[PDB]
Amino acid sequence: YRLLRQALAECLGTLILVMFGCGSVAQVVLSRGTHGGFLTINLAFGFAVTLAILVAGQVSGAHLNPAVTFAMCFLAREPWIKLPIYTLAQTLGAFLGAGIVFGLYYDAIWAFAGNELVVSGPNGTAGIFATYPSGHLDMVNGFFDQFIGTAALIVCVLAIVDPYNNPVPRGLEAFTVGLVVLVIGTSMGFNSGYAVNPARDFGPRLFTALAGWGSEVFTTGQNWWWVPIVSPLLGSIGGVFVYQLMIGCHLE
Amino acid sequence: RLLRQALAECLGTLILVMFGCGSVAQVVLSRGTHGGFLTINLAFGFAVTLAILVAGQVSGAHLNPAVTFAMCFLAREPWIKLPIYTLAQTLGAFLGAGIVFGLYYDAIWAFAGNELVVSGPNGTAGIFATYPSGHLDMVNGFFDQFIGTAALIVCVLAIVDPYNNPVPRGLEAFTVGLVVLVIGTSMGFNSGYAVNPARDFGPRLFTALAGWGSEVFTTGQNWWWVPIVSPLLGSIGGVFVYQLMIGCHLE
Amino acid sequence: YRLLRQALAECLGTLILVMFGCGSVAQVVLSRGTHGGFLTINLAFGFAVTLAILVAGQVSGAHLNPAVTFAMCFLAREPWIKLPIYTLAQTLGAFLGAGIVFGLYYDAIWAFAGNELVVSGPNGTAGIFATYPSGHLDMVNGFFDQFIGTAALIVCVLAIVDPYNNPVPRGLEAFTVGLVVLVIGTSMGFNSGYAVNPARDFGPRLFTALAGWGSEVFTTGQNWWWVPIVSPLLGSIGGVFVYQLMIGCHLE
Amino acid sequence: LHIRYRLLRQALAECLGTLILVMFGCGSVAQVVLSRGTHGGFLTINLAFGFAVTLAILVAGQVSGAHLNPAVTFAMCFLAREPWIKLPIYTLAQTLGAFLGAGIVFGLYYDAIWAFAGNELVVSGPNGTAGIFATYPSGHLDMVNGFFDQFIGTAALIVCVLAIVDPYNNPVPRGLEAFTVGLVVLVIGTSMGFNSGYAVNPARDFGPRLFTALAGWGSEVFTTGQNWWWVPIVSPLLGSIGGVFVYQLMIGCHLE
Repeated sequence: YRLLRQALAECLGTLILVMFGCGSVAQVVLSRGTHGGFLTINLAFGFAVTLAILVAGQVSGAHLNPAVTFAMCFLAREPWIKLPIYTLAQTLGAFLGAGIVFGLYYDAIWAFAGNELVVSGPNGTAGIFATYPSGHLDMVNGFFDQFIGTAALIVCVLAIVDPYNNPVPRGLEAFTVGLVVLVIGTSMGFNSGYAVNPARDFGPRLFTALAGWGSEVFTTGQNWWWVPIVSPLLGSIGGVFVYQLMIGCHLE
Repeated sequence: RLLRQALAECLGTLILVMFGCGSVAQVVLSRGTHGGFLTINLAFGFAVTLAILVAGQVSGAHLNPAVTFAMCFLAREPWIKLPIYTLAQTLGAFLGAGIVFGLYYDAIWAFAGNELVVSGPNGTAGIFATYPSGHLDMVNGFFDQFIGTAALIVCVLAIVDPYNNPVPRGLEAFTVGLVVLVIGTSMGFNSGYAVNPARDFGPRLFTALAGWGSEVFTTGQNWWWVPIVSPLLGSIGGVFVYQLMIGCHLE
Repeated sequence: YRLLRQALAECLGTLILVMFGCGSVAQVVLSRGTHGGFLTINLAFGFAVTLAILVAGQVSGAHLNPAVTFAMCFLAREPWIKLPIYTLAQTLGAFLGAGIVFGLYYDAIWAFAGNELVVSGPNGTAGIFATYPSGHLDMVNGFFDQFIGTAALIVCVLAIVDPYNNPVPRGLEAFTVGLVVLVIGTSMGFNSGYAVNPARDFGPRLFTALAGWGSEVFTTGQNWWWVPIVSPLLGSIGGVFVYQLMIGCHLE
Repeated sequence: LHIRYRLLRQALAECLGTLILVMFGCGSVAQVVLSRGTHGGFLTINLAFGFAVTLAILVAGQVSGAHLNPAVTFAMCFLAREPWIKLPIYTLAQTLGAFLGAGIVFGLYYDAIWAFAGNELVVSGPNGTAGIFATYPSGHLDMVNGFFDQFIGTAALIVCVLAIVDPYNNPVPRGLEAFTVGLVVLVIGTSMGFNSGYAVNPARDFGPRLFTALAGWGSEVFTTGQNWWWVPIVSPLLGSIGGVFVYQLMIGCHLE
């Protein structure tokens, strides 16, 4: 089964970036403003994407993003049956990567607020794994940020992949995709890292429900959990239209 | 054909302005909490690399009216491209600053209550365009843009020089973004890519119509014209410097 | 004797890595919160690996790690005789690299606590060279960070050196390995730099015993000194199985 | 408009290359020094200096080999890879360009530098502004301690440079050799005890120091720190010899 081989590569790729990325957030969150700021969170996530792509680049294409996989299906570059397989493989591996981080910081997480796990607040530990609405990050505000963030990510990715353009040698394509993740995190109002990945958000959030935080991770922030899963999907369609009209449809 | 290349210049300049100006908004609105000047220069330096890779294979990825002027001076490109690319670069820096305002509309208005102030402690107009500082008046600021733009042109010309060994695709993009980051850290401008006439005037024109009024044009003793003339003069100066020392002797 | 030439390049490679890395740790520790934080420590160690690999890559293969060398031998890629030779060459050079750092910072190190050398505590200078347990980094907790960190390092290394994949050009394999070192330090709870290298730990620790810190560097932390050696060796086996199960055995 | 002489084209490339790194590198130092703890720490000083060397090598790489360092040219001639006549031509073309590079920096920050201490230019101290261009001893950086840092710093730089340039090795693609050399500058500044950037360059040290003598600071820049001025010139020269022997014995001599 050729499809089975590519699912394993996608599962391992998302495991690397989530474990390396969410682990960096834990150091900043748990050690309050001592072991780093926001630049280290965005730098770690950006570099972890480069390593994740390099590990699984030659097997499954190194999408590691349901929005990226959706865009390729929308452009008929890949079969439509590769979306359910990749999405399942990408979510399983962000769940496993988040489980590793919980094992490493088990003692510090439980002692953040005494002996009780708090989903949201001043001493909130659930923000290590999944994004949450801040003071100026309402659903109407949050939906716009992820739409623009994913649209810019798709535009840059489609430029490198484009067969009409000269084939970029292997090695420099991975760094370019990791550069978009770093710039997007610095620009858009999201201090969690790689906020435009549906699989990086649902997986760790699903783990947080069974880790001990309860079901309040799904019924808080005015049911915010579905926003980082639907809006990134829409931005992938917009990014395809933006790129094709300006550049793609006229290349030869 | 010229319409296809002009479309890639608008999208390329939209990427760097939207990415670069978003980082400046984070620092200004969150005073000394989300980072400092290192993140502003790093984001602008990296956004230039992404813009060049997106539109490099179509139009050449100038993204700078000073760079386009220098290319036309050496007869590398037809002189008709200078007005075409300048319009394409300015229109797209105007649009790139419109997305940034949309992202931070609620935070920008609440910075000084419920009104927009051009300059001062609670000044939100400096996110999009550069304004004089205490030690950065018109006379002082004129020479910073002249020297900064000449340094950018000298470094760029060595990269795209056909006499030298051809550079692999992508590697050229990163080092052009290196110059942007280094110039920002060296010269006394804390906004990023302060040597681009299109990135400066484009967002500045938006703020005039966005609600800041015409005070953005009559502040700092009418500073708005300096970020346009000075980089244009610096590009000519940097062309002579490269041709005298390295250019004309390359054979 | 080709084996003699390969051992010399390993000693020089580890000398570059330890001297450049421990020098930044000494700069940060001695100037308490004045010359930067842990971002400089991880960046200096990450970039030092790139230089070390570039210098000795074409002679010894640029292992610079007893755990990485163990993984190659376990995969039947290199003879088992190369393991004892490289391990001694890697340890000798971390011992020498730490000696240069002591010479450069002789006056500043002794002035930390007046005219005395203290292994650990507030005025502790022995943590510049080796790694010591923290409050949340006990023997049980600290063991798994080395196992998890080394497994991730082995997986990334194995992916970029696989013969069945596209041969990565020279000068980009060095950068990729340096990226792993920088990311691992940022994510995992070790603020010393390249904590997943057995030679980087045993070498400098053996130096501090003879430099004047005494034998207390071995008896402190309930005999912690053997953890940074055994655990990365075990993680190399675990890292080999993880990569071979998902990607290694399904390449052909 | 053709020089048509190889020894003169290379000298002009060394002057423009060293002008780029000194102007770009010292500008970041001026921002950090003048704005006390506001525009960044020591990471930006070493990051900008590391990237400035990368840009300078790409500009002059194909014309003169992009040494931009009298210690690198000294090591190249020591191995009989270049004629000995290039040492005075390159050193003069490297010191000239660091002098002009520091002239631009003083022009841009003229108002801030003069107002730093009032209306006088103090070489060293609390309100010191002469450290932007040159390097001066710190509290624990006496003449003996300072000498050792320059020797180890230059020895490590030559070893890394010799590995990339090595003809017997695989030819590194153009544009990546420049990046590796800029990496060494960034790591050396962070590791060794020098918060000025690229402190192992004889041309980057004497040039801006000589300009400081005429700019208004005076001749105290030469007689301060127990005549510290000659150390950043002689010790890197000795370190380059040590770096050559370290690389040749361990790697170079055994390559066939």
